[PDB]
Amino acid sequence: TQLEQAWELAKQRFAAVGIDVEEALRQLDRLPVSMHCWQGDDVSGFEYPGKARNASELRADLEQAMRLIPGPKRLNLHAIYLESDTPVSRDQIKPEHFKNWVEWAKANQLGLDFNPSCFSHPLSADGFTLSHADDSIRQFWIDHCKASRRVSAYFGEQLGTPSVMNIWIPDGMKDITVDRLAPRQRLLAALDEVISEKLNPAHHIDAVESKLFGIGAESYTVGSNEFYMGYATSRQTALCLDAGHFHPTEVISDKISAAMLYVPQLLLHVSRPVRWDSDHVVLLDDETQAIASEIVRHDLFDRVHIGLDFFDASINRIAAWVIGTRNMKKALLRALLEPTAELRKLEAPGDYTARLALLEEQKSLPWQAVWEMYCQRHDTPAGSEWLESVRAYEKEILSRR
Amino acid sequence: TTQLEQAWELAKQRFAAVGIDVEEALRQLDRLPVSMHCWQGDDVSGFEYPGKARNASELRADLEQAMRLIPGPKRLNLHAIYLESDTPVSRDQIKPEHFKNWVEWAKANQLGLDFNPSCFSHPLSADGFTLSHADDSIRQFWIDHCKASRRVSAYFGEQLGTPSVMNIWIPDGMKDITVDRLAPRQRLLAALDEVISEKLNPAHHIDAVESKLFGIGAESYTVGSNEFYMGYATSRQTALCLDAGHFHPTEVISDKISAAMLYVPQLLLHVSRPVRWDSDHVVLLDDETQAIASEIVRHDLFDRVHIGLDFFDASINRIAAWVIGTRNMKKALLRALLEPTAELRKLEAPGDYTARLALLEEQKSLPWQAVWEMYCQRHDTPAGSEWLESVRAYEKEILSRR
Amino acid sequence: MTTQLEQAWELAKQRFAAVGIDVEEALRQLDRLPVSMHCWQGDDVSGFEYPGKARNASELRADLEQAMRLIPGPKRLNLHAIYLESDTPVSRDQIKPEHFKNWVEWAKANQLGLDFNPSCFSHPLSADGFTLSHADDSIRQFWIDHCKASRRVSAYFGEQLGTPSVMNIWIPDGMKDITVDRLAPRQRLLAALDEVISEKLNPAHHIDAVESKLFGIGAESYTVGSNEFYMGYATSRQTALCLDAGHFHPTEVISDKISAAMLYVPQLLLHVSRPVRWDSDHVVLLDDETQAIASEIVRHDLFDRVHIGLDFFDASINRIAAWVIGTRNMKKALLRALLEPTAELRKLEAPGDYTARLALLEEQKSLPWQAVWEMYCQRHDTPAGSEWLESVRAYEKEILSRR
Amino acid sequence: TQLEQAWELAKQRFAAVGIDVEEALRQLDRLPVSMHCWQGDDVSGFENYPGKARNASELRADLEQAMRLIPGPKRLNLHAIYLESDTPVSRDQIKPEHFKNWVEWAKANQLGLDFNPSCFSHPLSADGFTLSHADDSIRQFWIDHCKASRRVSAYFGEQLGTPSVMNIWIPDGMKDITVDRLAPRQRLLAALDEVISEKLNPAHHIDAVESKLFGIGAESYTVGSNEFYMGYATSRQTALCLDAGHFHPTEVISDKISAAMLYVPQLLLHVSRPVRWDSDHVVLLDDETQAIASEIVRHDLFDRVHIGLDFFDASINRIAAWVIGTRNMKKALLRALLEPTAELRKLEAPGDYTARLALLEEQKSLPWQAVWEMYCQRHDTPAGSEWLESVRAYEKEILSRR
Ligand SMILES: [Zn+2]
Ligand SMILES: [Zn+2]
Ligand SMILES: [Zn+2]
Ligand SMILES: [Zn+2]
Repeated sequence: TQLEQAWELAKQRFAAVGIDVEEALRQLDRLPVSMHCWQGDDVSGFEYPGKARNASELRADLEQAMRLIPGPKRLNLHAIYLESDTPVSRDQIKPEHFKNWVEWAKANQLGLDFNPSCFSHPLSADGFTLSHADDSIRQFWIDHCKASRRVSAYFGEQLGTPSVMNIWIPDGMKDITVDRLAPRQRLLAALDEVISEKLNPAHHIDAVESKLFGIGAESYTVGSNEFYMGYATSRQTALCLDAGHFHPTEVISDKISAAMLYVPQLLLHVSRPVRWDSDHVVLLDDETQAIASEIVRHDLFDRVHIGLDFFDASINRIAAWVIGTRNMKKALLRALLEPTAELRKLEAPGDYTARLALLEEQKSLPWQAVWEMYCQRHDTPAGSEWLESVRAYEKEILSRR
Repeated sequence: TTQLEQAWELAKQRFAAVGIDVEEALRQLDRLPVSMHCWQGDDVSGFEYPGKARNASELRADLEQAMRLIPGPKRLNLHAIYLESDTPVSRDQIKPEHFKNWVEWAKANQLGLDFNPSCFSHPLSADGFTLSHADDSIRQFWIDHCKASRRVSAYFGEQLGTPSVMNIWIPDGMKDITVDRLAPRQRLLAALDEVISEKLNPAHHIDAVESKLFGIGAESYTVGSNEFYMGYATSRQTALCLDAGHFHPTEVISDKISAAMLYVPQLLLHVSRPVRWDSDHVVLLDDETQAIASEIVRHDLFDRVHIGLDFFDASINRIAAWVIGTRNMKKALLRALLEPTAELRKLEAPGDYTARLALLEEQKSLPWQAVWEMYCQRHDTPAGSEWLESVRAYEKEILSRR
Repeated sequence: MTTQLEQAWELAKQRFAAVGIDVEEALRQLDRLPVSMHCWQGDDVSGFEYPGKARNASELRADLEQAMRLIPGPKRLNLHAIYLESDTPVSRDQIKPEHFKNWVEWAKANQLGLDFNPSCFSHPLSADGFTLSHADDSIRQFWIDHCKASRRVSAYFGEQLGTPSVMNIWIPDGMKDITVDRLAPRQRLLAALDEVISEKLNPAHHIDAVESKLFGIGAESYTVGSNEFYMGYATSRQTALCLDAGHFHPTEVISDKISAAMLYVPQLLLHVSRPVRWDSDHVVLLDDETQAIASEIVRHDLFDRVHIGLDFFDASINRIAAWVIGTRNMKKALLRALLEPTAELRKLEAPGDYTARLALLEEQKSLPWQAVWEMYCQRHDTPAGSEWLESVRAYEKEILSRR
Repeated sequence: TQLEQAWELAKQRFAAVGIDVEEALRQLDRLPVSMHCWQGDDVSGFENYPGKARNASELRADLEQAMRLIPGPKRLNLHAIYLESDTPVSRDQIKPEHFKNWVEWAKANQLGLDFNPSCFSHPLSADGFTLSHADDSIRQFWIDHCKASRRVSAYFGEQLGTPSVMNIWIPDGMKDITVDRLAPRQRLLAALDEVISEKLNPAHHIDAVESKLFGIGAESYTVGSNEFYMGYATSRQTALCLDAGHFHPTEVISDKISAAMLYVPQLLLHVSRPVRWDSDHVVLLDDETQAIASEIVRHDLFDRVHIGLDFFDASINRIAAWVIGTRNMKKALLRALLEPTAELRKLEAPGDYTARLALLEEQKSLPWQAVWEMYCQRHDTPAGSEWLESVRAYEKEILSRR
């Protein structure tokens, strides 16, 4: 009844500022968050203690996390997560190698997203993949990405929802670079080849993702913010914006509204960068809230794909997924509880005083009560009690790995 | 019960469940005053968006309007240019008597007062140097102004029963590539020693020094830098002023608090929101404001910290700016007072970083709002946005005629 | 020509020849890279609607000629619409080529190309901090009109001078504080620019460019015309893209963006300036990023698709000096890039010989380029060194002083 | 040769600005650069790029090839893990004997040695805390290791007749949101006081403390912050280590030199090039390297500054890395020595900011290169890029057999 009592007070409070809490919960059910598989086994693939060591364990881990996160979710898979009794050369992956993932997804009412894996491989050892000067190596990655599109399309055909396939490459140089041009020219041509095969948009979407820098490649990144904004606008692919991939102080929240005027869809990777593209777990913080607000304010339900893109191996992995996913949903909920029309109007009239005042007052409205009921409705713990389940799971299962 | 009472009860139970006493949190919140900056009221004009105050009366009226909408203890932070004299007073000769009206009004309004010498917007500050000026007479004038200022400050402490913290900030610096960064710093070091040489009663006055990374037109070099003043406060044992808008991009004063406190006796924390630069925007209930509050409370700094606003936004209603900033700082302090610190510290000490991260994040969805609203109600101030209405009324009635 | 200069020059010639660099070719290539000097630095951006600033067209031209005789090689003048000359006030939206005739004439007599810019600031109708993106249709149309009119002046310049005029579009639009709707103003801006560029003009006479800004004082939380907004704009509409060196995030550098943008937009306008803690608009120095920008232009053989312009404003020192220092530094950075054995460095890089690449790049810094710069100055009847400052001081004494 | 012709021309150009090229060379010889031993073996110690050194002989051999290609005075900065023992030695039990071969070689090569306790890559540093570890036993182990290291350092000074600057750097910090930043800082401060409690001869040994903003896997909080160590160095009077790669984006140590020097007795400058992080890339002849050099020379810091390299690049030839970095620091120093500082200073003092800027910029095209090349010739070292050929040949002959 505590939870129910708080919910009822909240419902009246929000009603007073024109916000319907029941409607906000329904809208929250329209915003899946795509969970990254790679957090479960430290990006190992199948080619703090307790990491998953195979597909079965990764799925068991995912299910434990899923039970503690309310509402819709998707699973974002990397190519290295294929399941084949025999080894498969990247450039020859096929839908059958992801059949188990597909059946599981169906059983769990999940959509699946995908990504070619252009890293941790003999052919990525020089720090170039798709922009590699060597024609054969370059062809090898082009072929891997072409094959991955087909896997992506298969996901969409089987599951009823298009699979967003994100393209990210580590390509770049550690130190002062003489020719930033040639590798970009090669990248441009290669991607063109990559997306040449027309696939059903109902099942598949191509996205491109930039990075400012990587360890061991901090002086130059072939696929920069500008290179990709140019690519996405000119070839009409989705553009992926990564909250941890930009300059210090640089925010993707601002970029949403500018990019949407030129690209058909956006993929938002949320993560927390700390002193660098550190990939820390998403918190309910200023920038995560700004991203959620931009999504909801512009009614981006059908053109935005929300995903987690962090990696922390210093804490329980299941907890990392839980904490991050719940935070992203809490930020979306708060955005949905905003009296946007009222604020836009005040802003349109130059009432900047009221605008700031009311934005700040929203922070002390009882949104927590609404979140707790959302959890209850999805039979998920409303508060810290979820950690107990993770603890129990660690004791029974993970401790034995 | 009223709805406020019902929500409060709920919250009370919810927090008692994590070992937090909501009534006590409210009591502790009263030990943390926030010093309002007088200069936001008249665009730093002094008395030497429409509606700015034009004289002391107006400024005091405006302050009263903001204070009745801000719950709990407050202080007023005054600048030397806010003296009230019938005749002009050279800066180097101000006296306590030039701040009598301020003192009488602070007494009547249950406010402590803080002070600052005004080392800018003056013929003698035109070269961009004051206390570090190469010219002896110019340098002496600022030294003298600062010394006189300390006596005004001690006077406030003597009269109001709480020490006045007198912050020293100068604009000194160079816009472009500088050849000699040393000599201005040597002169600065010597000047301040001179400035703080008259020993005053610590029960009435405290000296503080404040760095700044850069300022428009003094962008390549600042005489009084962070290192300069951390060395100064540590070696001279003055208070150190940390300003949330005065550092490098990504740089945070919350981290600095526990480090500096091991070397300096007291800390003056200036909150403001830097936006793309040392812009001085109104303080929001955001990550860093919360971080600041959390360090204060976590390290039990009640008796060694002095909290004040330091921003200036003349694009919105001035009274609203003070109300928003002050209430935001109090909200952050209250959330820190509601943290189950002991438990978190224990998990952290055990290396349970999973539970520490989880529990920090779960604290964000605990019902601190009901506690805040009760705090406002008990202090006879609006719990929500209704305060805006008071401001608007005041604007129609009084501000619109300025 | 003194014997010392000639001697230093011949030693440098050999030295460079030894790394496969022809110094004479470098100077010829330097003559193909004009630098567009910004007119606004001469009068503090006052327009015609530290002491000694110019107060009108005549004074501005005289000040520019003093700067010009101290800067070697090709130059252009970048004019703002507020620099128009007419006996009586002209509404911004009604400006005409005739209002710029004396500029055109002066440019012909001085062998200068001319560049242009609509002026969307310092005006009653920009007071709200919105111009091309203003929600008010009338205000919006005023600025669109001002922009379409400006294109005509630009085209005229190009028709008259025989070199296309690059016309850069920059607006201050944004919000100081937390913003609710960043989309609407961007939608309006997109539409407004489409209207602005609707009239087709002769590309041999005119080029359109768009310039982003990260943040303006008073407009710090949101900038309508952001980097992404214009990158999408220029790619999609095929206008030139303007990259401003003071305009971005901390540690963010236009040198890296050059090669990315050029794959998508037809031309690039590079505005060089030095940000100091902010878009402070300080004078260009021969420093790491000015050199990085020069190297990118030269390495990629961008002679014909790049337009190099200064864009800073420093009112604390002598103005003529500011233009001289800035322009001379841009040219020196260009010359150093031209003296680089790029093909050899490129080949080492291609081989993964990063050791040799770093080493040689660093050794170039201690090669005698100074002698090459001094010869370029001498051939162009400009001071080789510090002596130009005397010229400046003399002019101050004689002219600026009396202002 | 052309070298000398070029030199003569330069001698004249610089004599015209009041600068004596011969005096510049003599002064350069008064500025040693402390090369970091760890660049040669990837910080492995003896407890992409091929050819790394694998033991003391190899590293010494490698250091020798580098030294022949770098003109002028140099020193070697050693880490405790570079001890030479036939058997394992617990870090807390190192002795002078364990570094005797280093001492002897140093004597022979006319080198001064600097030192550092190694509080990383060890089972007892695995939790990310060392001197600030809450476990008393772990903390003691590190305190003991640092105490023993001081004795090693004093030994070097005693043997070589030049003080060994022993730099204290710890990785201590937390990767994520931290609850208590105070407690580890209190432990660190006490720990350091113990560490430096044995008095040693200042002519043989100097203690230095080094801050860090963040470390990979310790990004949220660093126990030994800039303010922490500025307070420590000022209050305990140790040297302060300023690292060019350890601060916030856009933050520069060049500015800090003149501020810190008013409070601490000596400064250790660690030059390196951060790229997006403390990437420890090779020092370039660039803006900040030049700015640091300029501050040292401008303030005549010969005796109170210790210049060292602190970068680590494993992607290119290691010898080349040392050569480029050391030559680069030296070139920056030379340029600073060729600056007409007095004139500049006098312009600035007069407010002639036009001439100051103008002249600062014209120095960049003055023929300093001919002066650098002659410095190289005078020290029997390659003046230009030929040195690479020497490294190439050593790689061929030597670094290939590894
Ligand atoms: Zn991502
Ligand atoms: Zn302050
Ligand atoms: Zn520009
Ligand atoms: Zn260091």
